[PDB]
Parts: sequence; C-alpha cells; structure tokens
Amino acid sequence: VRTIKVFTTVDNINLHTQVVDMSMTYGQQFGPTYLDGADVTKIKPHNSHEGKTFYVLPNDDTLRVEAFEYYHTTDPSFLGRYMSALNHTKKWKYPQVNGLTSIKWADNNSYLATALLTLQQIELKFNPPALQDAYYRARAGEAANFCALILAYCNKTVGELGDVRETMSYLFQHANLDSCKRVLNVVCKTCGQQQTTLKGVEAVMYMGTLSYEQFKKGVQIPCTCGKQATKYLVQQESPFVMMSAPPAQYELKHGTFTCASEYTGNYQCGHYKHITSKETLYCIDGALLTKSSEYKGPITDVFYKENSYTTTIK
Ligand SMILES: Cc1ccc(NC(=O)NC(N)=O)cc1C(=O)N[C@H](C)c1cccc2ccccc12
Ligand SMILES: [Cl-]
Ligand SMILES: [Cl-]
Ligand SMILES: [Cl-]
Ligand SMILES: [Zn+2]
Ligand SMILES: [Zn+2]
Ligand SMILES: [Zn+2]
Ligand SMILES: [Zn+2]
Repeated sequence: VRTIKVFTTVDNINLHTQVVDMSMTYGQQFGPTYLDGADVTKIKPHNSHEGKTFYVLPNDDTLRVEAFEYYHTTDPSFLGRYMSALNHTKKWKYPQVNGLTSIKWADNNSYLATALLTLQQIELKFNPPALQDAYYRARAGEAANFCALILAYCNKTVGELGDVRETMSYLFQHANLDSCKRVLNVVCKTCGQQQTTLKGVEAVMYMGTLSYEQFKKGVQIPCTCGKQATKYLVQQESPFVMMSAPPAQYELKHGTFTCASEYTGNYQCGHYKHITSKETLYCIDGALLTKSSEYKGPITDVFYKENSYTTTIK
C-alpha cells in the first residue's frame, strides 16, 4: 500500500487533505477529479502529484454548500464544464494591448476577447465570488480562469461560435445591477402615452439602435394597436448602457462612446474586433493593435458611460 497526500477542493479556497492509494484511479477514490482543468478521473496517482490540489465533484453536503457559495449554482455539470474550458483557456496567451488584457486568437475566441476587453472598461460587480475573484485576476493579466468561467456560465464550449451581446446578457444576470433603473415613455397617436420602469439587466441593454442619443430622442416601435409609436428614455440610473443592433456601417467619434464591438462576415461564423476610445481610437483584434483618429465600419454593440440622466422632454 503506497500512498501520496493530495488536496481536494471544489473552490480552490477550502482544501481537504486526502491520502490516495497509487494502485487505484482518482475516480475510484474521489469520483470525477481534475488537475488544473485536465480530467484525471481514469488516471492513477503519480509521485509528482504529491501535495497538489485537485478539483472534485462535490460528494457530500459540505462540498455542495462550498460549491454554491463560490459559484452560485447547484448544477452538477457546472464544474466539469468549467474544467473542460479551463483545459484550453490555460493554454491561450493573454497579451496586454493598450493597457487591457486581451486574448491571442485561438479556438474561435474573438467574441470572448471582445467581451473580456469590454468588461475591463465598464463598472460591474459579479455576485458569485468565483466570477469576481477571476475578474480581478484577469484585469491583472491572468485571465484563463475568468474566460473558462464565462464559457461555463454561458453554457458555451471552447470553439463554439458566440455573440458578444448574448455573452454580456448572461454575465449581467450574474452581476449586481439591482440599483439600475430605466424609465421609458411610449407615445402613440391612438393609445396615448405610457411609462414603464425596467430594473437590472433590462435597464442597461437595448437592441435596435447603436446611438444612445437617438434612444433619448425617440425610436419608432410597433404599438399593440397596430400603429408605429415613439419610445424614448425618460430616466436612466446605471454606470453604463449597452446599445446593440444587427451589424451595419457606423461612424465612431473619439470621446462620444467608451468602446464598441465590430463584427465582420456572415451571421454566426464572422469575426469580432474591439474599438476603444482613448486619446485616439484603438482597434484591438486579439493580439493585434491598430489606431486611427477616425472609424467607420460594421458595429453591432456600443457601450457608453452613465450615472443619472433625466430627459428635458415634456
Ligand atoms: C456570431 C454569433 C454567434 C451566435 C449568435 N447566436 C445566435 O444567433 N443565437 C441565437 N439566435 O440563439 C449570433 C451571432 C451573430 O452573428 N451575431 C451578430 C452580431 C449578429 C447579430 C444580429 C443579427 C445579425 C445579422 C446578420 C449578421 C450578424 C448578426
Ligand atoms: Cl472546496
Ligand atoms: Cl444565484
Ligand atoms: Cl448569481
Ligand atoms: Zn470543506
Ligand atoms: Zn447568485
Ligand atoms: Zn483548444
Ligand atoms: Zn396604440
């Protein structure tokens, strides 16, 4: 009976000492077992494993509670999906580009690089400690865990084609946007005027126009009476807003937005780049950086700063 000592965890915070039989697989002793993302369930302990930390699927109430406290999910597949993604994201390169942690292109990850760049430029606090901790580590240049968690929380695998707006939508549902409030007014010739209040994610996202200004002035929406009506923003309380539309040629002016998603090619299988407004316009394409004083190109998301806005419309 030869044995080594290892640590098991679900969160990489709470470590549990184990003595493992080197004649039995990790799986026979712990159930599903991972070493920095690699599935070692069907592998026997090696000497070099001595004192290393292994992730294991929770197999008692104590570990299921630790997993809920860290990830805010009880989904038994979550840990396996996180580890599957981490097994690739730990091999990606995360260069600093224009003071931001980017990702060198691999495994169709352009949407993920564009999201990661965006998240470093808007004010957001994540509810699950796993996401908040990884977000801090990503900002400091170590983004492998954050990217793997984003894939797991969005139900996406490495290589799957992803949409930045859909990814941000899922992440915002895991963020504290409770204080965020949007008041809209809908004006119809027939039904008259009606005001509604949105909160959380629905208060910071709009689909239909890239222009925050145009949203303030009013956009043409269908009324249930059949008529076109005008929707406009009455009041916005949020640290940012995200304006999205199907990709179209659009002019980005230095100092009038925070950052934007460029999308080139066909529906689903195209390529994202990230435009950021600094002292001039920077285009971050994974590891690649270009700058220009002007920009016109196919934009699908624009992010803007906000604190408190109240319309002057009567
Ligand atoms: C790249 C990508 C991955 C997954 C999705 N997902 C998707 O369509 N999911 C869905 N309908 O459930 C969309 C895109 C996508 O093409 N998004 C761009 C920004 C896009 C969004 C909306 C309308 C479009 C029309 C033409 C081309 C791209 C368009
Ligand atoms: Cl743990
Ligand atoms: Cl929750
Ligand atoms: Cl949550
Ligand atoms: Zn414990
Ligand atoms: Zn939660
Ligand atoms: Zn890979
Ligand atoms: Zn009406």
